[PDB]
Amino acid sequence: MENFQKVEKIGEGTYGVVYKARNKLTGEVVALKKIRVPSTAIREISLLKELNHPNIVKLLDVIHTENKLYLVFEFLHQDLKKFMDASALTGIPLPLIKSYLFQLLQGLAFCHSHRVLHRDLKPQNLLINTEGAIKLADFGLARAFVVTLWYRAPEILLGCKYYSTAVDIWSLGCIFAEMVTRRALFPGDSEIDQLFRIFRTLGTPDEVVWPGVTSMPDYKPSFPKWARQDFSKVVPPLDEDGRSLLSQMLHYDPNKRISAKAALAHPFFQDVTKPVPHLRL
Ligand SMILES: N=C(N)NS(=O)(=O)c1ccc(N/C=C2\C(=O)Nc3ccccc32)cc1
Repeated sequence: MENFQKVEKIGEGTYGVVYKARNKLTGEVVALKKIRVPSTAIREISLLKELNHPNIVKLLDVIHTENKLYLVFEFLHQDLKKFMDASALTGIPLPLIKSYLFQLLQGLAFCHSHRVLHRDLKPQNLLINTEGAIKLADFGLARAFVVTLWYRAPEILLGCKYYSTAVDIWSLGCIFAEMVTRRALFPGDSEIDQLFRIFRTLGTPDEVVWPGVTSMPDYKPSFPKWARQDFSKVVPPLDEDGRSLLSQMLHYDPNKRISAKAALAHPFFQDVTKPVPHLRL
């Protein structure tokens, strides 16, 4: 903490405050994260350091000093939330949405193959650079260690404590929809509002569509029954390839919901390219 000249506070996270900081000895600009320490956690984090991929924001150093923890990460200039806001009036071009989504699925497919889950994907954890790359931040901190419930998967909301990599697919599906319509898909303001927002669009799940759902911890027989809506009405004007992919990412049953690896082979990515965005830094 003495070797860093904190420039600005980049924002608070689920596990701590992040600062844009400049390393004194090296001059390099990094993202320093002060974790808000157990032995398990240290080991957890230390595995994440060796998890390298072009679509994962790199964990550079871990500093446990004076019984405090700080994580040093590579720095990217803008998050997807700010870029979306900037493009609110015109929307993000489909060719760019398609490239960002393809890159994110590659990152997830890498993490998921190493049994690492993000568990808290949101536009704010997605970082972009001038070269057209997009990277995931916070990967693996959930395991080792007002909040937005907008991108939370149904199984978490219903009390499943042993969730899987499918939760990340769901969150990504929610971000995919938001980039296309320029409006949050399920903006719930509490857990039950969140749940009901999902039920009102996708229909209240039952044993036909989701076997075992009625035996979930927080499922109540008293849940109102809503019918399912046409996706054509939910995500206009996404073409049929996009909508079919989206429906596979938003399946209720985690076991049925598409994997990141299978998603990469979907017809929607037949014409992917890597356009370079216009970023105002
Ligand atoms: N607020 C500013 N300055 N611009 S911005 O809002 O687009 C913005 C700019 C940079 C970042 N970067 C965040 C991060 C970064 O670079 N690496 C990380 C690793 C872990 C957690 C967060 C980060 C996040 C937001």
